This record gives sequence, structure tokens and C-alpha cells, in this order.
Amino acid sequence: YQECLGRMTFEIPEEMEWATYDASRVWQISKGGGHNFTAEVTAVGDNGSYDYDSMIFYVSEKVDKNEFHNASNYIKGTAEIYQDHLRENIKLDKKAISTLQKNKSIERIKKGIAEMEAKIPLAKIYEHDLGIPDSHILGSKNIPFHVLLWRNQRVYYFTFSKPTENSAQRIKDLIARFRTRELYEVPNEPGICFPYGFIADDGKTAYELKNSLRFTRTPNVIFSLLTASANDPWQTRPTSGLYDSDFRPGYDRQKWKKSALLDSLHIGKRLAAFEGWRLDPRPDSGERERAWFGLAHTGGTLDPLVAIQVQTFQKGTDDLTDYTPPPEEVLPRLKALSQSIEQR
Repeated sequence: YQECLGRMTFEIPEEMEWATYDASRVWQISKGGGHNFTAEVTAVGDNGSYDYDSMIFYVSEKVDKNEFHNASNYIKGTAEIYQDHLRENIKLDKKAISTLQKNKSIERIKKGIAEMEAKIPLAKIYEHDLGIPDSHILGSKNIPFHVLLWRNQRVYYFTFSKPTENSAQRIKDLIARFRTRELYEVPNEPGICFPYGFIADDGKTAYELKNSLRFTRTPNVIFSLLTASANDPWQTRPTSGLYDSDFRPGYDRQKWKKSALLDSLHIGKRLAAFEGWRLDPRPDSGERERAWFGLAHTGGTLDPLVAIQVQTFQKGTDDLTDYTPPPEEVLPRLKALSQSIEQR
């Protein structure tokens, strides 16, 4: 009873839920942050990167086909808002130059003008027909980047950061190897998985993936899983999307005690330390809410980096109606999943 991410796979001790891009924000997937579970039950940066033309890519939860069109229309919309913004900024500096000539620096301004004046025709978005069904392929007049795919009630958004003069053909070649997938369907072929997605390939292209899981019966704990090919170009470290509010929580030291949380764990057969912190209510204060955090990782250097970030969310932080279970109830099912990890 498996599932995969990146180039590996793992069994699951029961029901689990992938974090997917928010249904209510699919219209602004163009502003891409990351998948969540809820609005506030989230890891930072749950998406995917792939060493095609610097590709970042996401996958939404099930939405109506209307959001697919909204996404495309937001891209087009913000792109002419930009132009307007450039057009007025061009004038605001032209007014600056004259205020100046009243009295070499004006030179420096006239280029900024000439260079955002050249930006204007390229800031316009157009639709490219590359003969792809149920799609919105947007881009400049010469070059496509941005691909929205409508597939099984979900939007899939791929966006290319370093496109080329040959982008049209490169986008049609890659999409050809894309394929939807369903929960627990494990491909039998070189490729990289993400939630409900898959991209067949040679097994040689560099990648970095991160997406959180949730045991459906324990919603308050999430497991951000992180994997990247060996010595990846984005230099993604085991703490990649973590940031320090996870390392030192804010708690009032008088009603909750913050004790270090130290354990050990297996990924494949390699053993790695899981070390983080832990929050529990002192016996006197009448509190039940708990919180813990933890991270294990095996590099990284001759095979893919695999890391596990765990974090906790509080009761009433969304649709969460119970207190966080303490780690001794979650960790066994985590270690079980952890040991089952293997490449494909």
C-alpha cells in the first residue's frame, strides 16, 4: 500500500492525505507559493522543481473547470496591470528628468526608461497553440512559459524560469511524458512522482520535491517529505523550507515546558537521527494543547537527499477540533513509513 514522491516510494500504515494547492486560490496559482492542507495547516514551499528549463510545478485539489480558466485569466490580467504600471513609471521619470534639467544622472534615468519601454511589448501575454488538449499555454509573443493543464478535476501548473528560443518544442515534449496518477498508484518506470502526477523520463534529470502528508485520523501532525537528486543545483538543504519558528516556538515558559525531543530512525536501511523539540503542559496549569517538531535526513551526496520535517498545529487552527496528540502516539507510524523508503 504505497505512494511515491520524487524517485522513491514508501508504504503507508493507513489513509493519508497529500497537501495540494488550495482550491480557493487556484485562480491565483500564478502567484505560486505551495500546497497546503488547509489555509493555515501548511508547510512552507510544498511544490516541485525539475531541471528542464528551470521548471517549478504544482498540482491543485479538485476544483471546477472554471478555476482552470480563471488561472489563465489571472496570468493575462496581471501581465497588463504590469504594462500599465510600466507605462506610468515611464512618465513619472520623464517628469523627474525635466525637474532635473531646470538646474549624466539624467542619463542614468533615460536608460531605465528605454529598458522598461522595451519590456512593454514582452510583458504582453499571448496564448500558444502547441496542439495540447485542455490547456492554456501562455507566454510572450515569441516564447511560451506557463502551462495550465486541466486533467481529472485538477489544475496542474508548470512554469518555466529559464525558457529558450526552442521553448515551444521543449514544452510539448515534456508534457507528452506527463500523466495523471491516482493516490497509491505506483508507476513502474523511470520518472518522478508528485501528488496525483508523474513525469516519465530517463532517470537522469535533476529534481527537487517537497510535499506534506497527513494521517487522516491524526490531522494535527503533518510530515513534510523532501527529496532531491544528489548534489542538486538548487542546493536544497534538509531544513529547506523550515525557517526558525519551527526550531524555537513561541510559548509562555510558565504554563508549558519545552523539552528537547531526541530519537532515532531508519529511512532505507540507513539510520538517521530525528531531533527536534517538544511542548507539553505542566501539571498545574490546566492546559491540554501540545506541540512538537522534528527533522531527520540522510544525504544527499551519492544518492538522493531524503529528509522528513514534522510539525504540529493547534486545536481550532482550522477544521482541527482536537488537541495535538503527543509524539509517542504518532512516531511509530512515522518510523514504519520511514523504514519502507526505497528508490524505484
